[PDB]
Amino acid sequence: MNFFTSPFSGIPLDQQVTNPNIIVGKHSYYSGYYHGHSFDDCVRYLHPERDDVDKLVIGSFCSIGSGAVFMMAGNQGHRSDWISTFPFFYQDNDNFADARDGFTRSGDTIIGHDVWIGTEAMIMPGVKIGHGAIIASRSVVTKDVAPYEVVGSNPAKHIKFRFSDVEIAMLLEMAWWNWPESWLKESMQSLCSSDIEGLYLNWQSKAR
Amino acid sequence: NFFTSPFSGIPLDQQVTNPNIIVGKHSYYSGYYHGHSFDDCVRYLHPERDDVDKLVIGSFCSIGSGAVFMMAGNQGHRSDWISTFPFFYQDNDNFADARDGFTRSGDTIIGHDVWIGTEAMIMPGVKIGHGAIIASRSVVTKDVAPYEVVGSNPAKHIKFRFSDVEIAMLLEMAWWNWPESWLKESMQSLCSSDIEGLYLNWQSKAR
Amino acid sequence: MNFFTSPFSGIPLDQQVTNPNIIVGKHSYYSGYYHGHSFDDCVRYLHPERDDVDKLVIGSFCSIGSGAVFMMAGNQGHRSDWISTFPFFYQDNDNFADARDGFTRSGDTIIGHDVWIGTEAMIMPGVKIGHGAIIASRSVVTKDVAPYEVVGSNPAKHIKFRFSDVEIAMLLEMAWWNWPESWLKESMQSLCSSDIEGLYLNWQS
Repeated sequence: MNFFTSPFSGIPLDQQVTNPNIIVGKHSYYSGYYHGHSFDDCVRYLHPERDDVDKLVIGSFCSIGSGAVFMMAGNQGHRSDWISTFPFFYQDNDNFADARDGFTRSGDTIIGHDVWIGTEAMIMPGVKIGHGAIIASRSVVTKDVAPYEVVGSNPAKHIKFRFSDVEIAMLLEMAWWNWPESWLKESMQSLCSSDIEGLYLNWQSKAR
Repeated sequence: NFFTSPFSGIPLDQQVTNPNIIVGKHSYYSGYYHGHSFDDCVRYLHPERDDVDKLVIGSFCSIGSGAVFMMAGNQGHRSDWISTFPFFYQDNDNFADARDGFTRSGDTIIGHDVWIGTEAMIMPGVKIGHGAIIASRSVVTKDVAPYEVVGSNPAKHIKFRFSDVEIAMLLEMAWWNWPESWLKESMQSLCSSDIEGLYLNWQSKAR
Repeated sequence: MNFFTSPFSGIPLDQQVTNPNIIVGKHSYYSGYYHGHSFDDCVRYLHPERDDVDKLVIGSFCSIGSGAVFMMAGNQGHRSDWISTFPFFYQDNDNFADARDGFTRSGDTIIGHDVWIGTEAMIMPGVKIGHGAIIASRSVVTKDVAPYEVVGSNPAKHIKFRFSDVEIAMLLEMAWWNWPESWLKESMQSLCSSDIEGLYLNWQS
């Protein structure tokens, strides 16, 4: 059947994540009706018992679309630089006895705060995505994405920045995702507008 | 699974249930490899609301397995707002003053005799002209002209199916709208490359 | 329910293929947990009962990622060069009675030995993939692929070769996938190395 009761249903990640190697912030939600499973099965090949593997970290206030894929397990035992990509070490067969372990880690996959990931996007092992970034639907993200950068395609590539450099710097500095709730609640209208600078000047006089 | 076999292609009008999905006759979906009927091809389309973007598909379309039609516009996310988090749609009292981020994209309109390859994705608001071909796994972000072939992600121009004049002749004769009797009689001609023939034959019958 | 018991489960192809028109070499495996189904449903539209359709041939020691797609049945009855792409012939309506059969074969799909196919890659009908090739995840493979070539993207495009032209000459020549299993057992450390030249010299003498 289905983890989700409605197409329009978006459940917070911190109510469906079971894998100790997945670390999630508040409010970030996964919208998964079209692919059936909860968030855990978005995160592929991530051993939940091992402390020595690439981990997945997701900030707060993320929007994650249906069927998005986060690839873990690094090269999954396959070494293209070796004579064979075939994972002899992992096929239990008396003849593959002296095989070396091909498994190479790629680094953690870190998703910043306020990231919107489109439906069926695929994030490759070890990539870092900056706060406020947008990943177009069906993207295959193979390298790091800068804060507030919009990328898309396969492999994914620069489309544009959401805002000026000044505004990006103002956002990274004010880190509204970390405000007291009180402040957050007060600022809902500004957050639903394009007035980065007015929000910034305001925060400045309250906070500095 | 909703399809009895891999080769099983059921007409859209035998399976659509969403009032906001409008479909021609003959158009079929072969969705065996993705289990669900065609309704679930059409993502985020409210069936009750008369004020949201619609999906309109014409006659004689061939829609491949797990093709996707994205509705609901930006789905409440505003890239030009400070945050794309859809506060207005989240169940939280701290989000009471949020404004509504939803923006419609316009309707998605697929014309007649359009073939859409398996697992291709159609973005909100795109118009795809008559006789167009959308390659498998295409991500269709902009309108497709009549008899155009496009592919890739984002989908880009590959080819036209025919010359400008042939396209014109086909757009004028509009076989998909002929009386049923003419259609049955045109069967061998339609399974042919002979635009000019059929066109001249049509002219003497219809003008 | 799911064919595979764990995400880390990889079942050999030869233990899960029931379709006579799929020919699979030894040790090749499909790691299919995330798409639930056995390999048979990776292979799309291959009529099991007939001998006049395109077939799938896969070499030994291949590694196939979850949800890889092998498109069979050529043009599926749709003729872009014809007036309509609508498959009249294949639909039941008395009005389509005199339709011509639009089906056309594409040739076999042939994956060589030692091929790694990334998750959710799509191999188009009739393509040939050379030994030791790597197909990136989400590739849409519309053209043939050279031995030891790495491709990715949609449509797939040349990224690079894994080895020099000489080293590729040597591997094609020594074809270690055909060695008796006894030899392989002695060669494991060499196969988990970048030493093509070393093993080559070891093979001839």
